[PDB]
Amino acid sequence: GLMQFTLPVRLCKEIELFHFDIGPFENMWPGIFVYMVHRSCGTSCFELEKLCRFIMSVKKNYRRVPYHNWKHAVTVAHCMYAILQNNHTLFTDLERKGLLIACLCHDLDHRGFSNSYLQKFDHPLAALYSTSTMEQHHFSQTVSILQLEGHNIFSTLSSSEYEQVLEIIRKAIIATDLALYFGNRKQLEEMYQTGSLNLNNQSHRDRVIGLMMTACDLCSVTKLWPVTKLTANDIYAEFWAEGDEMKKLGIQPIPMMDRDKKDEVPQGQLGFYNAVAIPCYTTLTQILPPTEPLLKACRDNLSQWEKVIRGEE
Ligand SMILES: Cc1cc(NC(=O)c2cc3c(COc4ccccn4)nn(-c4ccccc4)c3s2)n(C(C)(C)C)n1
Ligand SMILES: [Mg+2]
Ligand SMILES: [Zn+2]
Repeated sequence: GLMQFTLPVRLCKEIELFHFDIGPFENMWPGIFVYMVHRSCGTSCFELEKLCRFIMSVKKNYRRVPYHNWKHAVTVAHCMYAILQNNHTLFTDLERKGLLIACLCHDLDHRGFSNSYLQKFDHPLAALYSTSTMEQHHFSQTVSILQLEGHNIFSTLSSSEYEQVLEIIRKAIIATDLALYFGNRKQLEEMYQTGSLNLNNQSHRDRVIGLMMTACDLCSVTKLWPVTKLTANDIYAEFWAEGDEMKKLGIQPIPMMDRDKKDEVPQGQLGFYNAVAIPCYTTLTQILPPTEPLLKACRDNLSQWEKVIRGEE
């Protein structure tokens, strides 16, 4: 009960900001995640020994890939933490509990290949799940770890509540399928415009949680420019490896994934900010006004990519 986590002074201050970077010391990331759960949820909501065992099994089941790794998991969870702390009264105790777990687990056992590549490869997972292929794999990896001995962090919930939180976690993990984002943001835009958006309608909540999951997942585009720029190397290292794997199947990859067309990267980023990121953080800010800093930092990075194109860095 009386065993609270502390951070060094700089981290204790900067962890509250949306643009926090968790740093290069892997061995601090678990303690950072627990601190976030304790302040977002209470020191009571999880048994520390089960939580710690859960965290280390989740880490063990992330792979050594350039971008979709353990650091991305904790980074995505930190963005969710920033959102929840800035919208303190909007979310139930179960939602606070579930969403941080969802973010830590959202890319479990990722191998750095898109749903498209699994389909063209004819991967067994694509036969099991025709849509959101990796995302249904990420959720079933989460259930697996929750069912290991000593790992049920939800042990003290009723059958009913346990089922609700696993249902919040499933929808949250599925929503990280960016193919689903486009329609989800379109629907929320319409509902906010006509004033029909209602946070007591469970199907409206689900959509808003869906958009938060996209916002946390893309949060690399909302860091300070030097972090955004270095993370972009990791993202493209996976894209180019997938492009190589397409070429091995006898398929010219889209130019984004072609390491022969690296010259097109800055214009590709410009495309992605205009088509995906800016609309995402725009609609999110309309619904949750305190998330404004995410939109502002996204516009800043858009401006920095325009400077790269115009040869100004
Ligand atoms: C339905 C869907 C959607 C997507 N594409 C994507 O998911 C992404 C694209 C990008 C880019 C660059 O985008 C562009 C856009 C057009 C031309 C060149 N490049 N940067 N980041 C990024 C940047 C920062 C942080 C996270 C992600 C992302 S995530 N696919 C594929 C088939 C997997 C590509 N299928
Ligand atoms: Mg994913
Ligand atoms: Zn992700």
